[PDB]
Amino acid sequence: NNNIIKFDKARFTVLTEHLIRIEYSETGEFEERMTQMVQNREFSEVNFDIIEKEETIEIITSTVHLYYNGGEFTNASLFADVKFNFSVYSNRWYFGEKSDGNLKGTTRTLDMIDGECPLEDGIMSKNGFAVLADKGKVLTEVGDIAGNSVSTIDLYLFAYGRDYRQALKDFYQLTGNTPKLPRFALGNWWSRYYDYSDKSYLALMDKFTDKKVPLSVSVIDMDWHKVSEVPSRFGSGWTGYSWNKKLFPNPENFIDELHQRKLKVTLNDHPADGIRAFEDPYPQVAQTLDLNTELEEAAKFDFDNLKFRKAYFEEVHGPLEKEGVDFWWIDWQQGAISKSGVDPLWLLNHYQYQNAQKKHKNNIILSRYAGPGSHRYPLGFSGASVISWASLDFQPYFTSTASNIGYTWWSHDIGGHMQGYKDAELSLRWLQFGVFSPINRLHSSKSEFTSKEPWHFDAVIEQSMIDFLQLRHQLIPYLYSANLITASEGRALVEPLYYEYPMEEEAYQHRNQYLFGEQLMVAPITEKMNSLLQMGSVEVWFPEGTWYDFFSGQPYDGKVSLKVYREITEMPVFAKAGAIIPLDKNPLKKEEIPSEIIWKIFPGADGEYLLLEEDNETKAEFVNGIFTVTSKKESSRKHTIIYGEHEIVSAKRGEFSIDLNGKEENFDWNFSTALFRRLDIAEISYEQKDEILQQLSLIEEHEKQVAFIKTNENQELQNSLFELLYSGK
Amino acid sequence: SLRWLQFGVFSPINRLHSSKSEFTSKEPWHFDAVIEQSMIDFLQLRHQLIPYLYSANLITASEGRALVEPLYYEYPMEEEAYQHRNQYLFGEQLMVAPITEKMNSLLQMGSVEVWFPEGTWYDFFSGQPYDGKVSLKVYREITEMPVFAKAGAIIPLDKNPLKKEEIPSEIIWKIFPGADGEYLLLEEDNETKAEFVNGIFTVTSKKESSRKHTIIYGEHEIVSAKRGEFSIDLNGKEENFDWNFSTALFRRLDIAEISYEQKDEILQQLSLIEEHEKQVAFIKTNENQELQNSLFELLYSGK
Amino acid sequence: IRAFEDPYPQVAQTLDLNTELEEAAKFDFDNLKFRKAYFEEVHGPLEKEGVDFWWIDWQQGAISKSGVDPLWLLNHYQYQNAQKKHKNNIILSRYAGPGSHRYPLGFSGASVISWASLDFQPYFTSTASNIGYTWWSHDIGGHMQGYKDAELSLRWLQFGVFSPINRLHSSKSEFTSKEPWHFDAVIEQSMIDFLQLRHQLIPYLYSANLITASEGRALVEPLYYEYPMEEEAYQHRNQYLFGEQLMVAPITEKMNSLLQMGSVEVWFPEGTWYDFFSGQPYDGKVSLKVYREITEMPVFAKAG
Ligand SMILES: *[C@]1(O[C@@H]2[C@@H](O)[C@@H](O)O[C@H](CO)[C@H]2O)O[C@H](CO)[C@@H](O)[C@H](O[C@H]2O[C@H](CO)[C@@H](O)[C@H](O)[C@H]2O)[C@H]1O
Ligand SMILES: *[C@]1(O[C@@H]2[C@@H](O)[C@@H](O)O[C@H](CO)[C@H]2O)O[C@H](CO)[C@@H](O)[C@H](O[C@H]2O[C@H](CO)[C@@H](O)[C@H](O)[C@H]2O)[C@H]1O
Ligand SMILES: *[C@]1(O[C@@H]2[C@@H](O)[C@@H](O)O[C@H](CO)[C@H]2O)O[C@H](CO)[C@@H](O)[C@H](O[C@H]2O[C@H](CO)[C@@H](O)[C@H](O)[C@H]2O)[C@H]1O
Repeated sequence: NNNIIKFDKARFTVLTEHLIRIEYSETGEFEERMTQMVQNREFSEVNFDIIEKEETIEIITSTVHLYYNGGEFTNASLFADVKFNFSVYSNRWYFGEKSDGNLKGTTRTLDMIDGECPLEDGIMSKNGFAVLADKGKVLTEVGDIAGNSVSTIDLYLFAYGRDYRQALKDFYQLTGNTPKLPRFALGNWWSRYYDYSDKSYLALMDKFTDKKVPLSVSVIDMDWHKVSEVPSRFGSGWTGYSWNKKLFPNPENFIDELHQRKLKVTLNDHPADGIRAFEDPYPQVAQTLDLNTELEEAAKFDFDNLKFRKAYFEEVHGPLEKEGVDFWWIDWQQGAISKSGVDPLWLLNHYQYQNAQKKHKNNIILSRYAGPGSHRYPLGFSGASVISWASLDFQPYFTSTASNIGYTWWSHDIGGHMQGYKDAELSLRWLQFGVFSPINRLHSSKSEFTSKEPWHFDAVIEQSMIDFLQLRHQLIPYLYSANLITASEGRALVEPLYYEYPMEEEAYQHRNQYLFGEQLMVAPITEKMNSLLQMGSVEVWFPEGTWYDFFSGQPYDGKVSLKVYREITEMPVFAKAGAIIPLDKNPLKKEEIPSEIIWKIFPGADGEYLLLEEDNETKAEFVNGIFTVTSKKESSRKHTIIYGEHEIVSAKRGEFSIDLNGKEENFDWNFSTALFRRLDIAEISYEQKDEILQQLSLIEEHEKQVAFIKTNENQELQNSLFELLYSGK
Repeated sequence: SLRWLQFGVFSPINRLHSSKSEFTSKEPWHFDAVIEQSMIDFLQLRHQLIPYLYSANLITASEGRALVEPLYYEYPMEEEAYQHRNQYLFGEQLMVAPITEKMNSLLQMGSVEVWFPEGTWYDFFSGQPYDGKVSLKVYREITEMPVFAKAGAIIPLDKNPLKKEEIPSEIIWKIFPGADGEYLLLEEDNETKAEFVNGIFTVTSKKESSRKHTIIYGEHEIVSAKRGEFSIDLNGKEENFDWNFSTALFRRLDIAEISYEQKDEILQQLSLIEEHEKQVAFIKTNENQELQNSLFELLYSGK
Repeated sequence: IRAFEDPYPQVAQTLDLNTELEEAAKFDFDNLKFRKAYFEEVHGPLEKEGVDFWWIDWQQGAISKSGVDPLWLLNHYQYQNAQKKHKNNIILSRYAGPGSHRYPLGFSGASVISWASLDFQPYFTSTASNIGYTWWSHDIGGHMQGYKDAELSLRWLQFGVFSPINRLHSSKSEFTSKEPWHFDAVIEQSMIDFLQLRHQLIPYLYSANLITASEGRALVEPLYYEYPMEEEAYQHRNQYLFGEQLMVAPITEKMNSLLQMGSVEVWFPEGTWYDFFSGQPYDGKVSLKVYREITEMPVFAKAG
């Protein structure tokens, strides 16, 4: 109440020094209930100043002057000056107007998108302020829609400057934290829009095992249910709740077989045509909803309706869950229309996520983005992207930017969904990105030609895809720990560079570069390789410090912007001196938590990593060359230590300390080996290869080696050779 | 026309000539004020070089050494001495790399790939330094010619090139710091030896004369119109030319027909970034490939 | 006027601001007391130090309580206030809608430095006479961004000299000074020649100025003012009358390097015309492409 100020028909709540709620009420009553967006307005007390006159009020915090001159809210009556100098004259908010600087957020879907699409604003701005309008309905205490707010205007002014992480934390305090994901969500998912039988689906799952590809999730797409068998008088077979008995004669037994293989099972649900008279559950639903069965009255989709929702969860989903379905893929594409004015997609995500908690702890959905606050209902499902280099090139930027509206669990169709064109290299680059994305779900539309099975491709592509898919399971400990940090501390797994480096202009100029947890920096390659080099490339910004390629140990002295080149089988991922990354030593081994962890240490600085698990916390410390591992609880877990290049300790039990000061710090990576490899794969003249190898071996002074490559007629070859020289300086 | 005259001035004979056209006169004042002034400057330079040329002439006649030598006369075992067709030695003290291609309009500069042999080299005109051995693309405005001298080079010049007199009444001794050197000025009726040994410059002649000697050590005139034989210690005198990275960088960016936003960013980043390797990494990202090469020349000279 | 400013103590006293909370005197040109404090206590001391007139450089939008554009409030009240200390005083400010010609001079602002911007500007300038706004001052040579071309700078200055106002200006770049001696000796000498010509034209300009004020005739007229029934008077966008004695066809395209000359298609009305500079004659009526070296500008005068 000390942090609440009324003036004329407005109410101002100073939630933090940098977050002010702004309300208008014609009725003099202001809204206390939660909304679709807002779950909590309880914040600790803060200091601020007021200048209140007859006709005007000014609220003053450490970061903003908010002015209200009375009357209806207009661009003239309600406005704010930030106490920052990030811009020369973009430091003022005017009610109902847009200002420059917004770093954007996300959008509902990538359905039908070939490359870039427009995004909605987020809460982050380079100029230090953003306004988030609450246009949603009020909730009841139990979380049903209650109707219109009595605050007919309800806004949140964010004035955090470039303290982006704190803005996001306080956003999560206002809108509710992201829930914890279950560990199974972080493994590889198999999905394909393909009319598998029980037999061919299990045969494929057993082929994954034979091929050494680990999976956590078995998606079954819409051909699980009747499609062509639906009489046309009912409409299409898009919506379905009845097994196709030719393909799945015993569904519970088939799901039992996936459960024996330690897979979680989800089915595609297209809800929009509801429960029509041909469906297996229709007799029960018709009885519950008092439908006219002799006129074959449909139970039309109506998620505003309590009785419909109950029948949907209990009598439609319920029997399928009893057969063993673990969680729901809500695949909604039929618009934003409802009686209530609430988006049916929001109603589905809110009510289905809540219903999923009844049968499994920390359960998920898979569904499209439903607006600010819908991060409460993971996972995000971006949908039917066009298969193209342009779509891949948009996706890292899309994924990191989404953290700016707190939606940090986007699952993209890895390799793209539909249409587009075949290029095995595009498929491989997309999988590299997916492995370093929130969720790694392989999926494809209905084409005989778009399977994401590694063995679809040639032996080189296949082996690389298998390697990356195994790496995803090696990363599950790191991902799961980051997941618990999202849930408990409001930190995104994927951060734009500018979260960590807000004052570095280069942190705003590398759209596809991101931080992946706290220990890794990713620069995916999203452009087709230069055939003369047989290598793809990306311009990488290296912050201040010593950086190592995560895979090769190639070093880079920051701060620098440097074009980096990789073969199609290799991905630019970097770790700082002192980085500690845990890996599952046994990624193929079915076990709910790893029996063995590899501690991968990057020499040259102190470091620390906290491994959060379901029932433990394990701290790895690297201080003055001493590596120490301690846990809250004891276990039989065996620890492996890799210090730079070399395995130091193999499968050691319990807590321990070891001195690595007397151990080889340097990786093997060396200029001459790397130079020989780049020249050898290049589709260039042998006389050019001979001369470059000879001259770069003979010329001793680094500045003269660089002068020699500066004369090369191949401009991209110059850049590739320059990367090696820079790493070898 | 201007590039051709630059070459002619550093060729065996500088004879302006043209066929029967009302439009092909080689008079400097045929052209605009910029071209005219540059042509006049080069034509005066030719007469400043007559002492050096005449001495080389007597060396051709008496010792069978050409004034103009291919690089491979001096550097027969260096493959790069066979790969710079238009580069040559001009007497024993100067190495010439004429520009013979129309300028890049985006840079407002012409260029030539120069092979610098082992040693420290200076632009004869600007004092811009180059560490050999290296092959390096060099850029010059249309009024400037790539001519280079080694540390220790001594070049005599006529101080009064316009003055009608059968032999110069005044010689400028132009000394390039950083090494010992020597030059023998052969004339019709004299020989004058200039020696630069452990920072001591000595001038002696076979016969005495009223000739007045001027000494330019790098940048600075040390002695003005001094008669007779003499010695002077230059160890306590400023060795360094004025030429500097920042002034040269500003000039190249300023004449360039490129975006002002690119000029602003290059000047700001190259001033801010302290480590030479990171200044080179910054220019390596430039979308203008020839601008990269021009900036790289400045960075290489400023290393 | 924020709390760090030299005039803030006086403004705070006049407007009863809370100085211990560092309350800003926010810009509010709807407010009589704010306007008075702005003219008397903010501008006033600077005028006492010798400032002759105000460059109002407003780019922060059209929002006010009253629904009056703050730019209109600034131009109306500042032009009126400028008359207090000097006779026939001016401002320099952006266009504020029909009638704002009452508050000269016009300030067109932050043009991109390009051939495209120069090529628009003569047309822009003459067309403005159609809403009576006849004193546009453009940044001569362009304001910001864009690209370097000494010939573009020289052609822009040629136009400026035959425009309502010849104000050299440039944004914050070490590389965009409009000083003639920034350029080579040929460009420098031509720029100096054109800048001296502007002062030679001041008698003609000042006389035209009094004709604008007393008879409502623009200095710069589209061709179709004089030749309303000639279709060619609507087909030469950048050609204009400059007072009553001169017709201008600026060159606004980079020269053809094979000719070492720029060009413009000129419509010559009925009559005998002379190049103002060379005396080259032209028999009207004809449309004729004319060529000039970068140092020369197409300006024409009739017999008599
Ligand atoms: C794609 O699906 C179409 C079908 O609509 C139908 O026409 O058969 C086609 C094959 O011959 C098939 O390509 O296009 C539609 C319209 O854009 C999308 O709605 C489909 O995506 C969604 O549904 C799929 C099936 O459940 C699912 O795999 C996707 O993840 C959904 O986004 C798309 O596959
Ligand atoms: C050039 O001379 C021709 C003349 O032959 C004659 O036809 O008049 C022409 C002008 O309308 C003129 O261009 O071509 C010939 C044939 O190739 C050359 O022999 C001339 O060069 C020589 O003679 C010139 C006159 O003495 C002299 O200046 C040159 O140095 C000579 O090589 C050439 O000018
Ligand atoms: C230009 O000014 C920007 C500044 O805003 C700041 O970012 O510094 C830059 C240089 O590093 C500089 O280029 O761009 C802005 C935004 O478009 C304009 O508002 C500026 O023009 C106005 O202000 C100038 C300074 O008073 C003035 O010279 C112009 O006449 C004004 O239009 C522009 O220069």
